Amino acid sequence: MVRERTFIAVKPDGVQRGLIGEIIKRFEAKGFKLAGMKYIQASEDLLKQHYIDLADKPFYPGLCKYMSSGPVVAMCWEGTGVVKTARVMMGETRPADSKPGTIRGDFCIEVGRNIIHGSDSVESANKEIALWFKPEELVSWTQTNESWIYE
Amino acid sequence: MVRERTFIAVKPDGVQRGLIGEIIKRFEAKGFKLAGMKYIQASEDLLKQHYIDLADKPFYPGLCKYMSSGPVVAMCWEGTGVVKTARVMMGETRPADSKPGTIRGDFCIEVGRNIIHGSDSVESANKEIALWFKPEELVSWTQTNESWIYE
Amino acid sequence: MVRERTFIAVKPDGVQRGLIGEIIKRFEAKGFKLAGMKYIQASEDLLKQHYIDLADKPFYPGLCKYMSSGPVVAMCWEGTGVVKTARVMMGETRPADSKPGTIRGDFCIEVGRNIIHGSDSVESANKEIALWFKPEELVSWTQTNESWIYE
Amino acid sequence: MVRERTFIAVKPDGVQRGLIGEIIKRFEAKGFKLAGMKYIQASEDLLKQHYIDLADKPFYPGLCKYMSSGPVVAMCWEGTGVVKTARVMMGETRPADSKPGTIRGDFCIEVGRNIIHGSDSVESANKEIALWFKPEELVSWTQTNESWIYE
Amino acid sequence: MVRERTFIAVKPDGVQRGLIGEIIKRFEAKGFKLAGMKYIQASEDLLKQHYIDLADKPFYPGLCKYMSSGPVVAMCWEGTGVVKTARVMMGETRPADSKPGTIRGDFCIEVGRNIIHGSDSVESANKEIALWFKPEELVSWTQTNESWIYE
Amino acid sequence: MVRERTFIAVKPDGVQRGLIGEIIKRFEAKGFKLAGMKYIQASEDLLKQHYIDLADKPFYPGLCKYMSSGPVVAMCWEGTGVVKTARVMMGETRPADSKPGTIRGDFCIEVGRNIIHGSDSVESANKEIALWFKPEELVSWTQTNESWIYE
Ligand SMILES: Nc1ccn([C@H]2C[C@H](O)[C@@H](COP(=O)(O)OP(=O)(O)O)O2)c(=O)n1
Ligand SMILES: Nc1ccn([C@H]2C[C@H](O)[C@@H](COP(=O)(O)OP(=O)(O)O)O2)c(=O)n1
Ligand SMILES: Nc1ccn([C@H]2C[C@H](O)[C@@H](COP(=O)(O)OP(=O)(O)O)O2)c(=O)n1
Ligand SMILES: Nc1ccn([C@H]2C[C@H](O)[C@@H](COP(=O)(O)OP(=O)(O)O)O2)c(=O)n1
Ligand SMILES: Nc1ccn([C@H]2C[C@H](O)[C@@H](COP(=O)(O)OP(=O)(O)O)O2)c(=O)n1
Ligand SMILES: Nc1ccn([C@H]2C[C@H](O)[C@@H](COP(=O)(O)OP(=O)(O)O)O2)c(=O)n1
Ligand SMILES: [Mg+2]
Ligand SMILES: [Mg+2]
Ligand SMILES: [Mg+2]
Ligand SMILES: [Mg+2]
Ligand SMILES: [Mg+2]
Ligand SMILES: [Mg+2]
Repeated sequence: MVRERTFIAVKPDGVQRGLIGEIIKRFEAKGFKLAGMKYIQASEDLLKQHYIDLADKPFYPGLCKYMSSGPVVAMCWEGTGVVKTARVMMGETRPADSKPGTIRGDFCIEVGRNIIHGSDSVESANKEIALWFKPEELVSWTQTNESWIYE
Repeated sequence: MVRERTFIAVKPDGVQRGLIGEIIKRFEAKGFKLAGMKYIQASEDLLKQHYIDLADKPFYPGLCKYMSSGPVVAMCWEGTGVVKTARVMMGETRPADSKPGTIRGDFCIEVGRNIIHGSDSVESANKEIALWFKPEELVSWTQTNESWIYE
Repeated sequence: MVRERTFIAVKPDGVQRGLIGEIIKRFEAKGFKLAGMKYIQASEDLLKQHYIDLADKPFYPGLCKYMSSGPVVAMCWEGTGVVKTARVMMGETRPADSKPGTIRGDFCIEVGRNIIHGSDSVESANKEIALWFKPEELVSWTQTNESWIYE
Repeated sequence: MVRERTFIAVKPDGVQRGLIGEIIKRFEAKGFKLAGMKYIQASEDLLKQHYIDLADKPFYPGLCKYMSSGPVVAMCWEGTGVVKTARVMMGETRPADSKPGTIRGDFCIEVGRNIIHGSDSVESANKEIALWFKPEELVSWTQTNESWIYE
Repeated sequence: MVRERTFIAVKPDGVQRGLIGEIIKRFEAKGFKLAGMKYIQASEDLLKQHYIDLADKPFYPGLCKYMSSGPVVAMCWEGTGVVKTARVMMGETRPADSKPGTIRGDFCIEVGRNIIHGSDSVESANKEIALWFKPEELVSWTQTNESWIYE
Repeated sequence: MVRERTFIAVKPDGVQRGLIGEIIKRFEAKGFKLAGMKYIQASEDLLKQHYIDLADKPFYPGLCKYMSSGPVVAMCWEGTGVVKTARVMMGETRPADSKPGTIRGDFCIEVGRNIIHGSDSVESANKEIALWFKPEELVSWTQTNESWIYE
């Protein structure tokens, strides 16, 4: 009944370049179930927490201001192996390492403008989802076509 | 810098059939700016207020229950003439009267399953937005290609 | 529950120009149910029966030999009012009079090369369906998302 | 000139999820020639022959009843090396191991719901083509753009 | 053999918004034959001539500077009724009067940013094509699929 | 403001099969900037120079005749790492080795009919561009969304 969930974000360059629908469409088409979504400009402090494990890296300060400089689409998607499979659908961290067919492969060039975020582990997803959504903002429901996706 | 706003919601049949990205895509491709978005299963009572001008019609009670029976994507879109243009993009109330190229025209058959809602006038839009969004949930921002959409 | 049915054929120019998938895609997206499909080079005699009401016309003989000069995709699609709605989805008899968004409007130019056929009435459909399919070749099944297409 | 042929089936979850057009679209775009197609709910016995080499496996019985529980699109596609290339276009047996850009990679999640079938060898194809189609149901024709696909 | 031709331009907002391929794709898909194409930033003087019949209108001076302020895709397309049919595919002069499914209907809001140009008559097309292409820059050739488009 | 350039040409089979918009679309969606474009049927001798490093190989004479036998779209695309990334987007020299998601992977079958050309290195690109474009035919301009592609 209840399956694995991950945190997915359309970054500000994704919003600005008009790729929200294209990204959602790819996840709907794959078979994953939307559990949460909101549209916000988050605080620099929230992003500092979101990327807390990278607080060490040189790019960290600039990253968090950039990721809070504009609206992002915050999402929670549900389905078997969704944390890892979402990463595959995105490509690699660097669009230059990303295959055609992937989101970053089809749409971006630079690492600092790679339009999308996804949790790198189940445990990360739990933190990120909790950081971005209140429990009551998460919708539990049953997709009608579930039995043609999961046996 | 602030333009006309309208309320667009993807209905529970739209969500169920994996048409969220597809609908958002069409509004992005048209040139409109996403101003608000959230994902909820709303109360039957919320839907009663949304459709208050229809409380007399026979189909009303069922409509409000169906429109609250599963999650919906609630959106606010912004741009010159967006209220009327969104209606044009949806088609008619009856999918049977909707032309190919329109959202209802391309994707559905029955009036009771017409996948999308849109405000029918500026005054309706203001009411509907205030009902589904909190003021702080409407995002103020500048799209970079705006000068290629508006002269 | 068996609903209205109509006969749709991908014409030889449709097959030759690689539009079979695109055409089927449009009917699936619309919500209609594929009830029958086969792939044949039909006899000149079958086509002469199929186009019997136009046997008077000067274009008739060339028409009947052309529609039997190559493989066609024979289909039966099912859904409420599928007969009339399919016509709307196709456009007009002449591509020149078909709107963008419709199949003939989007994909072709001449009346003699208008890639698709559809029944013009419930009774034309019954006769044509009967002409191209044996009863057992019409498949009875339930699409799972039916309750999100029909109320 | 008749070239290599392979057997492709849209599985019941493919039919149910509205992916028939999308799948055919991919093979037409690739350059392959549709040589055969029919739409059936095949017998459990036919499927037991079709999956004969896996009759040992624990998943086999459920597999054979599931693949005969609903309509499938049976196809024969023709083109050089069509057998192996179709497999590449499908992805791997498990959707989880299939890359984005492939059919199972783009559209599904579980191995038991992997929407499409294709022959794994020239000889598997000959046997399967023979199993699902009567000889006369395989159509001989020349696609006009052949000289732009094959040198 | 030789069919009607018209002048089509992707305006600077079309180039800037990444819609070149989308527009060409629509004309290739319709069946028209590409006879000429070049990518240039034209002089204000050339545009003054291009729009010479509107030299009277208040918007004329600004129009010609805007249409020469950046690269445009200049094209010549060939096919029956292509002058008039190209106009239909574009929509109306005002995107607000344009239907969904049309280029302007799907993609624009304002009259001053309506991304595409097309000749309004056969006689205009002759002038515009001649203005934008040297005779040797026009390619006469035969599309292989012509006999499936024109009988 | 001036980035790496590469030469991309849509081959005569690409033109013939209506893949021009489709290819241009993929380069626009990726983030690259169109720097040059023209549409020609080039001389056999021009193609001999284009492929000069291959004059020894057996397939060379036929290749140069085929590559000059119909019109081609000649293009110059600009962006960080565009030379290598364009190759990635095309796939391998043999479509048989090209993955789904790539241009050759999605659209063709044989090595002699592989619809697109791309420079294999910066030095090859410089030579090829100088051969197919005059200096003044390369357009200098600023894309508005560049700051969403490059940080
Ligand atoms: N040199 C770098 C590396 C990463 N970034 C950005 C872009 C990355 O998506 C975020 C987070 O990097 P991370 O190591 O977590 O990689 P993923 O996004 O999870 O694939 O930081 C950057 O701006 N410059
Ligand atoms: N005969 C009818 C008419 C409307 N409905 C439903 C479906 C409609 O989309 C909603 C809203 O009715 P309304 O008149 O506001 O029409 P729109 O949705 O704005 O196009 O009511 C119905 O179920 N049966
Ligand atoms: N003047 C004409 C009229 C019809 N045809 C062809 C093209 C049409 O699709 C078929 C059938 O004509 P019909 O009147 O039944 O029109 P529909 O196909 O139902 O749209 O014949 C023609 O070639 N020339
Ligand atoms: N462990 C497994 C292996 C296969 N199946 C299903 C799914 C597969 O598509 C069919 C056939 O398996 P097969 O080994 O022939 O793999 P392919 O379909 O040819 O990719 O059986 C399963 O449900 N569980
Ligand atoms: N009020 C207006 C009217 C037209 N324009 C622009 C936009 C139009 O495409 C061009 C030419 O107008 P025209 O009357 O020839 O109409 P078409 O483009 O041929 O449909 O001028 C404008 O910028 N402001
Ligand atoms: N065995 C071969 C190898 C190459 N060709 C053709 C087709 C190739 O695209 C061109 C160019 O050869 P090249 O080694 O430069 O390969 P690329 O096109 O850059 O991928 O030659 C051929 O016809 N037969
Ligand atoms: Mg991370
Ligand atoms: Mg109303
Ligand atoms: Mg008729
Ligand atoms: Mg096998
Ligand atoms: Mg004009
Ligand atoms: Mg080379």
